[PDB]
Amino acid sequence: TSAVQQKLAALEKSSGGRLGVALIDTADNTQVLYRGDERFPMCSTSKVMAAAAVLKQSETQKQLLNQPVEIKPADLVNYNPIAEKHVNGTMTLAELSAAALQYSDNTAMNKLIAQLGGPGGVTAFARAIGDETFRLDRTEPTLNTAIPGDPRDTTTPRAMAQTLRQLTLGHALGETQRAQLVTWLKGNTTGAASIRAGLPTSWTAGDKTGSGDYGTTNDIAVIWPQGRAPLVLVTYFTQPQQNAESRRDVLASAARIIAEGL
Ligand SMILES: C[C@@H](C(=O)O)N1C(=O)[C@@H]2[C@@H]3CC[C@@H](C3)[C@@H]2C1=O
Ligand SMILES: C[C@@H](C(=O)O)N1C(=O)[C@@H]2[C@@H]3CC[C@@H](C3)[C@@H]2C1=O
Ligand SMILES: C[C@H](C(=O)O)N1C(=O)[C@@H]2[C@@H]3CC[C@@H](C3)[C@@H]2C1=O
Repeated sequence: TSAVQQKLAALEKSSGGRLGVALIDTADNTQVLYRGDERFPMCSTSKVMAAAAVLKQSETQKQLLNQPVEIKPADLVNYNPIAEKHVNGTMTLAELSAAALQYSDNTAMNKLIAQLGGPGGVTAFARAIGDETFRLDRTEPTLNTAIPGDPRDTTTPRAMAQTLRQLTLGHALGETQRAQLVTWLKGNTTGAASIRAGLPTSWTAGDKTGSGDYGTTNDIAVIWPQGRAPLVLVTYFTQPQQNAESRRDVLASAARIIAEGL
């Protein structure tokens, strides 16, 4: 029990929900965990693994990211800010990857999942890079039901922090692919209220947010603090009632606690 864990515990108690945190500091490879081995519903944070899996495929198919995918009216789901522009046309796997990562487009995610052979294709890729915890079971939008105690479409903070580190700072992907993933994450449009809200403004970062039922509010980030080695930080949050409201502020507070303890 560190000072940091006690602060996170205090935040959790006043939040009404359940908080999970995992930090890896690549300066010394030390970790700070809070409910690090408990499962949480990933919601849109799973888009990172799907995008990464497609990047892996592109290592042996040089033109893969230029491959077109048909977007049909029936394909549109519940949040399609990019796909809606291209219905009855096509989008490339690059376009879909960027839409999924940077705008959290749910139709684009479904296309990535299809390209991987279904949710289990995403899980297969996680296993291939050494993540024995991640599981993707469903497509969008039902992967966001986030029912307490449900193991579907979940991971642990420890596992996601490790995987994010290997994808963005390690060798799970080819160099070109790693760089592309980082570029996409740093270009995210959805993250300014979440982990990054709790960080010193001078720092740089990329992230992927997620939200769902049970007021589930998630963020996973790769962070470059001024003057030191990168960090990986995962903050997952979820609440007892199905119609609970989002709490990005809790994620920001978690990140602030983590930042002050560095
Ligand atoms: C018990 C504790 C925990 O996470 O183990 N906890 C919750 O589940 C929610 C509900 C129970 C206490 C508080 C409300 C919030 C919390 O910290
Ligand atoms: C795209 C995704 C996300 O968290 O990134 N997402 C939401 O933002 C919420 C609102 C938009 C669609 C639904 C409600 C739920 C969802 O799937
Ligand atoms: C949102 C924005 C736009 O033009 O309005 N946009 C892009 O920047 C590119 C990349 C990000 C999404 C897609 C690929 C395409 C797009 O629609």
